[PDB]
Amino acid sequence: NSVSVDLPGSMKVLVSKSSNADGKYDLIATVDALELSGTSDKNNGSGVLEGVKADASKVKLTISDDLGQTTLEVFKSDGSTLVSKKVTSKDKSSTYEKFNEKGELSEKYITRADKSSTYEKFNEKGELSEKYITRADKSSTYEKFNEKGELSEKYITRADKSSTYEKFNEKGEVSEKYITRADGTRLEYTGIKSDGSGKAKEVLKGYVLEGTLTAEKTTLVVKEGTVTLSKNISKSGEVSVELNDTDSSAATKKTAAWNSGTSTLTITVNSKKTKDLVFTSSNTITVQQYDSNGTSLEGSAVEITKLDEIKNALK
Repeated sequence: NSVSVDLPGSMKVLVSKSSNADGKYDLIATVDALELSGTSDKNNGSGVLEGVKADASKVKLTISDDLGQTTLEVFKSDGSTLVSKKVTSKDKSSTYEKFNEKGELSEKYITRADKSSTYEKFNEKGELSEKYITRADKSSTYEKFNEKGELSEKYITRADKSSTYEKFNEKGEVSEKYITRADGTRLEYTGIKSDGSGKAKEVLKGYVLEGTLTAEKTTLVVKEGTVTLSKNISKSGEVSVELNDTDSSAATKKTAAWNSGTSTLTITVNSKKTKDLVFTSSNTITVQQYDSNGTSLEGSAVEITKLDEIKNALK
């Protein structure tokens, strides 16, 4: 009786071989497990098919004359208030719209053939409330707008899966910023003031370092007894480390020297080197002891896995 015709979106339509009682051809398709039917002046698979869901929603499939596009609309039982609309082309691009109870646009998804995409959400006044743009390389930007139409949050994801999240205040200033590195470690800046100062945390494998942000740098601080270890991160991401001890006894006071070339802090007590702390390219810290003479490293460097081990190194 029928001939199967391939359509966009992997859809198929069955068409009658020869026109019915009038000059019309019969059409049947199943879309999302609902069987739709209609008739057409034409013989190629094009035309309009309709069905009704179990909840009385009306479904209308329009296949373009040249078979290059399908439009699938879902309406309320009135047959005219839109619930959703999906348009799909032979090149695999599509647009999908969702509507509110009044049949006004509430969400729109555009998917391109190269897999880039856009998503927009609109509020009850039809104003943009969210926008999410994804590029062909899978990087993306997601913005949320408040009721004043101003940017409230922004999340940027890069192709290498690093990302930045920013919250904005009523002055349009960044009030919080979370940076995830490509290795999964994180910087968290909170309570950021108009001078660009705020609280800072660095979230590492096994421990979190805490400190402050100023225009000049991020400074993360670990204290143990009278010793303060400070890890500085410059605006371009350069790490330097310093140590200060208020101990006044030659027997026990720590001092330290930083070698930028080897990213190593060498600690000395009573004119003898005691240990090297290496701040590695993997965002880890290793510790290695010197011999009793204070001149040669012994054993192997050991990776720090908890904050108490950093404090132990400072004792």
